[PDB]
Amino acid sequence: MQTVNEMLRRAATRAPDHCALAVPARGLRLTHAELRARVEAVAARLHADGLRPQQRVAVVAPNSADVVIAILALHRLGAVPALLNPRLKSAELAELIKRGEMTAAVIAVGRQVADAIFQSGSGARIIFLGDLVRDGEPYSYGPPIEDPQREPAQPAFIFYTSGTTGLPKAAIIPQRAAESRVLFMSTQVGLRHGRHNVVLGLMPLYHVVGFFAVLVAALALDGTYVVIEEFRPVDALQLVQQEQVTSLFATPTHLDALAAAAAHAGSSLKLDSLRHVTFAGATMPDAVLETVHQHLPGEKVNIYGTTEAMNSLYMRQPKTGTEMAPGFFSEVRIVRIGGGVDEIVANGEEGELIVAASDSAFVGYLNQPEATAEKLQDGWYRTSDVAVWTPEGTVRILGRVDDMIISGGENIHPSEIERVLGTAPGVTEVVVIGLADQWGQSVTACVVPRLGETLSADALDTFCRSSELADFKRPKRYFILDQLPKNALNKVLRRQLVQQV
Ligand SMILES: Nc1ncnc2c1ncn2[C@@H]1O[C@H](COP(=O)(O)OC(=O)c2ccc(Cl)cc2)[C@@H](O)[C@H]1O
Repeated sequence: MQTVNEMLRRAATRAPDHCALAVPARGLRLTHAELRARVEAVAARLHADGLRPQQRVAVVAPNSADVVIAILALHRLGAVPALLNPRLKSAELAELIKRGEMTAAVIAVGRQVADAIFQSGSGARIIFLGDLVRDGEPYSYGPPIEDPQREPAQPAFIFYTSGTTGLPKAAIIPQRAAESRVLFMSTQVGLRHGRHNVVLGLMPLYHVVGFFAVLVAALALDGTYVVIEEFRPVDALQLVQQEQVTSLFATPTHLDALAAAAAHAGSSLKLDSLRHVTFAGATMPDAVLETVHQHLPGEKVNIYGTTEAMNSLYMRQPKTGTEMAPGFFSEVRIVRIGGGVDEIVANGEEGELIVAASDSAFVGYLNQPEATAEKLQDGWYRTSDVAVWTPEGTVRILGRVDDMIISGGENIHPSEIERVLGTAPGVTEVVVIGLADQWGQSVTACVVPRLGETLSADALDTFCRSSELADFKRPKRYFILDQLPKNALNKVLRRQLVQQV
């Protein structure tokens, strides 16, 4: 295997004086050799203060060069970094760190978090990021330390992933997973080894794409990672131009923003250097996709992936955001909902997408053996997504099993109806739910008007009748709301909505 550490180490022997980290706004640049020096120095410092291999360290910070240095230093030492979304409420962060039995916590968020950690009773030692490394410059004492022995199945990193109503679960990523979590960027997306690589770090580092597929890949291929501390669509495009960015990996929401800024900019922004525009994470509307093809350069690639197994499907120059096919490393099937991994459907029938659990796969959720046994079954990872094989030999993603509505013997996927209701005049936001009906469930739309506008059930039903929706799919009730209840990561508390209505 090559661990994260070993991929970056080899890269540094190959391209020591090439730029590894660029932070344009701050005028900071570090070569592969310089980044290595600082990784080693922060590692030694942590080891002198008593941090040891296989111990877990929570990391809670926005993207920055300093956090890259810190995360890589923890790994270099042998400790297991547990990367956490900084938008999580203090209390949820304090509880996850606690449940994880973590030796320490590296944070670059408020005093309020720091309190909440201390005030929770977990033994985790609080480390402020700017106390470890500041603007690429470490506070250094001790140097240097032993490169610890790493084993294929051994835990390497922990990433968090939301469940059928949280808290987020701690997915344990083993040492052997790193290589294939990088190399799909080459086999599926077509990135290749070389100092030509300038990768815009738009994805957050607490997400497996932000870290393996963007940061680690950028470096492991002897390229440059461009740090983005806060997403700004025009600024980001200026960086593409200034830095000669070759690839960018973003969410449907980033790309919608970028496509529009690019449309407005025209030939004012030179985007020639950009060869790869990759997206994953959500199912992108057709309208967003179309503007992507229209106003952004480079090859477009849709990537289906999970925290648990990384990349399982993809599509080059996609026409819809729903249809993708397995690539290298991957093996997939669609099986009856709630059935065995060998219960294959008559393709064209709907079932659960499951993918083989091989080298890229997590080894389990930390301290949740029951959730693990639901997800990892007989060599397979179960995605909890509903899918169908198209007559074209592709996998159409339909929606979450958990979101699926069962109304009079039929699967009804809210995402499909939300897609249609989204295009109705005056609708700013819509979530579609099943309300308990003693037939099984009744399809219900919850709709928010655009600022100052009015909506009506009559008008929205008419609109649905004029749509391509199958009759049985049209909502039976509408609720016009001024807000949908959401968590701190702004996703709909669908169960709590059901309650609210
Ligand atoms: N291109 C895509 N289209 C539709 N759904 C997609 C998608 N990529 C991921 N998803 C779904 O979003 C969920 C978001 O889960 P998360 O745990 O937030 O992580 C990801 O998005 C993700 C995407 C790609 C890779 Cl290689 C690794 C991780 C995921 O579990 C899938 O069920």
